[PDB]
Amino acid sequence: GCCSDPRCNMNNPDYC
Repeated sequence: GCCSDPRCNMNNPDYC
């Protein structure tokens, strides 16, 4: 999953 993107992280904590 996104490991370098906080936007992705914020929206989907299931990814990395």
